[PDB]
Amino acid sequence: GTFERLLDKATSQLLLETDWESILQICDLIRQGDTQAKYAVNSIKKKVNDKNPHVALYALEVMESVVKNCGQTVHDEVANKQTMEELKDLLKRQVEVNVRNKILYLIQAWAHAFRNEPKYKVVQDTYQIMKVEGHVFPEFKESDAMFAAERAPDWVDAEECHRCRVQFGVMTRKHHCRACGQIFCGKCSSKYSTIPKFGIEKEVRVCEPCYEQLNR
Ligand SMILES: [Zn+2]
Ligand SMILES: [Zn+2]
Repeated sequence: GTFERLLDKATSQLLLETDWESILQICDLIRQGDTQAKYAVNSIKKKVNDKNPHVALYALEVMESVVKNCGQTVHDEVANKQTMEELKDLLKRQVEVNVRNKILYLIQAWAHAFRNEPKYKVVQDTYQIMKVEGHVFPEFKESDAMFAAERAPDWVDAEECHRCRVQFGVMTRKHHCRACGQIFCGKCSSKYSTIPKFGIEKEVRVCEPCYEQLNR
């Protein structure tokens, strides 16, 4: 029950300012895998759509933080067509300027944050649409779009290659994919890539599926 208690606490109409303690605990729960991102983001979205603009604004601040801090598992839940449509709709019916302004702030911030990720293009597409419709965005600060690097996965040991199942031995050395942490023979891990999301800016060994996910 902790995620839910905290979300309630963070979006209380009693608050005079952002409850950073509760927000950062919510971020930690998602990063640690204690709370699933889809459920978390769905729960926050329910609050974003509240008729009370204080609740909606506080919920948008929770959304801002989970996106900034929680990595791809959360980005997958916001940088999609369903969410962009819901925010376009919300922005169109919202009569409260601070909620409106925050939606614009976030769309702009995310569109810049996601500029290297083709799977997330719908956010930049939505930004451009909104500008054509006449929305005046707040001035952009680089700081808005600077997200926390994610933690690279721990490496797995095993007796055989994760892909081809060859047995490791003297003539078949163990290697690891830096992107997923699984264990491979050399034949199955002969690709090299940067991994920006983990702050890896040198080309490091990856498996073939990770290589293709990374080099779209
Ligand atoms: Zn192999
Ligand atoms: Zn991999």
